[PDB]
Amino acid sequence: NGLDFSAKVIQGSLDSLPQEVRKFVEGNAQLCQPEYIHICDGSEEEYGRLLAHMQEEGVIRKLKKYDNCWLALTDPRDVARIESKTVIITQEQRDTVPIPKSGQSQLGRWMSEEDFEKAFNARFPGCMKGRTMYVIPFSMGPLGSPLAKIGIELTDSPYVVASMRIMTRMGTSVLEALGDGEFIKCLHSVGCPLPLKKPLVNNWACNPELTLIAHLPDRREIISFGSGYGGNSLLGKKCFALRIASRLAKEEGWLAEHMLILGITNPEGKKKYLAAAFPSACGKTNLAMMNPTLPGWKVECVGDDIAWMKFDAQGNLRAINPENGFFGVAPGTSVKTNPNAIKTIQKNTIFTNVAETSDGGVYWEGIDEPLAPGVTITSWKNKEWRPQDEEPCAHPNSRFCTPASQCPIIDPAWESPEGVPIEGIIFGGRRPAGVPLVYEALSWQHGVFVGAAMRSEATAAAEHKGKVIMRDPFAMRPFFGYNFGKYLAHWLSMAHRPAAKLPKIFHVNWFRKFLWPGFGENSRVLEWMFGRIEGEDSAKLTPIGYVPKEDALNLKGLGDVNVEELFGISKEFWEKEVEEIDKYLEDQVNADLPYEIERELRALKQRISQM
Ligand SMILES: Nc1nc2c(ncn2[C@@H]2O[C@H](COP(=O)(O)OP(=O)(O)O)[C@@H](O)[C@H]2O)c(=O)[nH]1
Ligand SMILES: [Mn+2]
Ligand SMILES: [Mn+2]
Ligand SMILES: [Mn+2]
Ligand code: NA
Repeated sequence: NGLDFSAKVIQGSLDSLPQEVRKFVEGNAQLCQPEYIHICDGSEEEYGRLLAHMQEEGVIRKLKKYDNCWLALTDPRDVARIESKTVIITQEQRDTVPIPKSGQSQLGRWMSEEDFEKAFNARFPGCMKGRTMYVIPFSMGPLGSPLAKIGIELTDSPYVVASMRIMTRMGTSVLEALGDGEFIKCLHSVGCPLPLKKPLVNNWACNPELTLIAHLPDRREIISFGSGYGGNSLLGKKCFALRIASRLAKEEGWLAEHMLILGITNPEGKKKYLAAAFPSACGKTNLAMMNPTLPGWKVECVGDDIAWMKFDAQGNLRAINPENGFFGVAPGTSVKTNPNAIKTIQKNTIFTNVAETSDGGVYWEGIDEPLAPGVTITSWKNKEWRPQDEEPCAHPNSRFCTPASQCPIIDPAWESPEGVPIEGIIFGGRRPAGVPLVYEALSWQHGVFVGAAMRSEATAAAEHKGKVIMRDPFAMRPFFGYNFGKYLAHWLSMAHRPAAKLPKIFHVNWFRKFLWPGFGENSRVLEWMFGRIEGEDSAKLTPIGYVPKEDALNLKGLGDVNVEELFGISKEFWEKEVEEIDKYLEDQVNADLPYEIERELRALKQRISQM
């Protein structure tokens, strides 16, 4: 009877699969030994029954206050991305990360093919025993689009299948769009075959000790073991659309970036599109769907996390959002801070590690909504919670997984397969001191240097504690698919291609100490950027780049804001900054640092010495 798993197919048919899709499914069905195989069709009925099954299994809880919303609570050991267990396999180490002068590289983690094979054999054989292998055909980008890249995710987590339905275009239509074309091979398992050898915490299957998120770009495979958290288990998102995609992008002449895409319209009706790279949990989602406080202005959301970008024939940098939803940080989200998000997350939305009110609603730190007297709160740890306990009701990296199409200000061209023309790129992070509210790069090369110099306080999105200022060039430290030096060269090369309308490059700091209220008020910084792209004489030259002139920023309704402190450029801070950037780039980028980046470093060092 061959290696035929037709007898265990519980939805769909192996005969209906493309030739190479069948081999991929059956080959891993042989390795992983699932009891059932569920080929996903992506239908509403499948989604409802999947949620009902998880509810019956005690995996998720229904939120009775809302329209088809659900709550998952995880094992506390499996709450975020884990960079130290995140690896890229290549033949040569140099292709994946530059060879550092000292210790280990901070720009990724390389693992040899031999090392990974042994790790792979220690984990995956029989790992799905007693479980259903779900087969997820998903499209990153819109269905039909020649830009879109299709993947097949195999997983034993129904939480992953439900989340992938939101975060990607998922179903039978993807298999029909694929045919005998190429697809990314995504393999995932929580790593707890039945019968369970280890006790199960919060009904959340996971394997912390053996957690491993591997990328094999040469083989076009993503292999992920042990973790159910979205960043580690939704393999279309970070693993494919940043790590695997950024390498493909380098090879084919496009860009895959950790960037929101937004459209901003002035009072007249003139529209511009901006992209912005901030590190995980440093303000992308809130900016991408902001409610602008300036009257007449209008922000619209194309995407909040991943941008795929390429020059068209006319020289416009065209961006698309390859995702289908927002996997956004929960705490802080309110009608004050992010009202467009709240209109999105009230239906067809899955929440993870947030608190639950007794009347079937969600709760977290900074929700800015006092409860009725008598309404009690169950925490993310499934305990009865009160502020007398010093612990927060929701985990810091708790999430909502919501459809993008439900955003009130979703851009009418967000599914356009030609993309939206980018006229501005914004870099930034959490710098509590020294860095101005906004500056503008002097050229493309300086702009690329500014991206490379980026630093930001650590967040709960990965394993890093203490709120320490880490290096995060382009907000891509955890996501480089290949050598960062080559990545810099790829970016710099975009200046050389004829007729290229290069976006203006800016750097922002919302988080200086906060000296700036942020959220909707950042529309004032976006106004200045809008004008500078138009070419208004609203900029003053400083050593670090152009800053807004006196009376350039609309601060009407904000006379209290200290402009001197917020835009202060200290020689003492900045001569220290360039020294720290020098040592980092030499240590970590080393022989693969392009000359032009070193020239901008020497030029910035020079300008600071003249202060
Ligand atoms: N102070 C301040 N906080 C912000 C701002 N934008 C977002 N945040 C907060 O920082 C966290 C991350 O924001 P988010 O937009 O979700 O970051 P993302 O993960 O990069 O999309 C949330 O808890 C927000 O409340 C801002 O402009 N100022
Ligand atoms: Mn992100
Ligand atoms: Mn986000
Ligand atoms: Mn050049
Ligand atoms: Na659970």
